[PDB]
Amino acid sequence: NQFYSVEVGDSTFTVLKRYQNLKPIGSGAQGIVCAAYDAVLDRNVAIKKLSRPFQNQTHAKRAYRELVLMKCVNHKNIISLLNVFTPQKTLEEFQDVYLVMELMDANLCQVIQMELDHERMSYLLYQMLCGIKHLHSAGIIHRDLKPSNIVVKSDCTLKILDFGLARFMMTPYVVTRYYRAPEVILGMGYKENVDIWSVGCIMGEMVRHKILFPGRDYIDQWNKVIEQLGTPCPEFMKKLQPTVRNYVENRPKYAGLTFPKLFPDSLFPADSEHNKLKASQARDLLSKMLVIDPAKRISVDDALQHPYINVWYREHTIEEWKELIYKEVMN
Ligand SMILES: N#Cc1c(NC(=O)c2cccc3ccccc23)sc2c1CCN(C(=O)CCN1CCCCC1)C2
Repeated sequence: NQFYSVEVGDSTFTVLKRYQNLKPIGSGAQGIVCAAYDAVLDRNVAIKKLSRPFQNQTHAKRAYRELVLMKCVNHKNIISLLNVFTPQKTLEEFQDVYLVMELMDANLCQVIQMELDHERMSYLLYQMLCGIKHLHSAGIIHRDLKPSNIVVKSDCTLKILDFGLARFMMTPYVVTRYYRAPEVILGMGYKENVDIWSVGCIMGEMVRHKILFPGRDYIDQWNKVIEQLGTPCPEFMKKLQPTVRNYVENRPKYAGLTFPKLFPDSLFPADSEHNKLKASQARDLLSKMLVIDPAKRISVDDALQHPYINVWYREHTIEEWKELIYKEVMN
C-alpha cells in the first residue's frame, strides 16, 4: 500500500508515503491544509485536502476549474502544483483530492500587520500586479483577490492561490467581500481593472492597518465606500442597470475625503527624503486605484508603470462532477 493515514486537526489525511511529518498550516473555505516533508524532493511542501469536492455544484465547479487552470497556467506569482492525488482506487470509491505545492511561509494577512516598509510593499504590489497581468492574459479575471488567498515566503516572493469567480451552501462559513470592486458589489459587469480595486484595498490596509470597506454585507460596505471616497459623480450612475441606479442615487450623499486625509503622512515614515517621496508616490497610486468608476480607475499596465511600482520592472449533477474531477486527477 502506497498511502498512509494520519489524524491532523479533526481530519484524516491519507497521503502518499513520500510526505512525512504532517503539521496543520491552516484552513480556508476550500480545504484543510498541512505542512509536510517530501522525502522524494527532500524539501518542504504544503498539502491541501479537498473532502468530497463534488458534494455540491459550488464546491464542484470551483474544484474542477482550479485543477484545470493550475495545470494550464504558468507564472512565478501564481500557484503551481508539485502533485495531485487521491488515495482512492476507483471512481466508485472516490472521495478526496490532495493538492501539493511548495511550502510558503505566511499569509498576506500576517504581512499587512507588519509596520509599513516601501521596498517590501512595492515589491509585493509589483508581484501581485504581474500575477494579475498573467491571469488577464490567459483569459482570467479574478474578481475576488483577498489577502487570505495570497501567500508569501520569507524572501518576499509572492503567489496568488486561486483563480477567482466563474461567469449557496448550508454552511455557516462566511465569505470575505471587503476587497470586491464596486462593479462586483453593485452587480455591474466588469473588465480587467476590476482586480486593481482589490489590490488598492490590500495596499490601503497595509498603510492603515484597518479594513477600508468593512460591513455586514454590501449595503454597509457600499456606505463605507461612499463616505470615504464620496458619492460617485453623475456619469457613473448612467451605466447602472435601472434598479441599482435608483438605490445608489438615494443613499445620503457624501463629499468624500481627499487622499491625504484618507492616508495622512503620519501613517508613513518621514525620516528621509527617500521616504518622503515614496510616501507621496504611494498615495498617488492609492488615489488611482481606489476609484469607484472603472472608466477612471488605473489599468494593470499603467500601475506597473507607476513610479512606486516600476523600480522592479457549467451545469452537472454531482455524479457527473465526480467523474470530471476524478479524471482530471488521474490524468
Ligand atoms: N504553503 C502554504 C499555504 C497554503 N497553501 C494552500 O492553501 C494550498 C496548499 C497546497 C495546494 C494548493 C492548491 C491550490 C490552492 C491552495 C493550495 S494556505 C497557507 C499557507 C502558508 C501560510 N498560511 C497560514 O495561514 C499559516 C500561518 N497561520 C497564522 C494564523 C494562524 C494559523 C497559522 C496559509
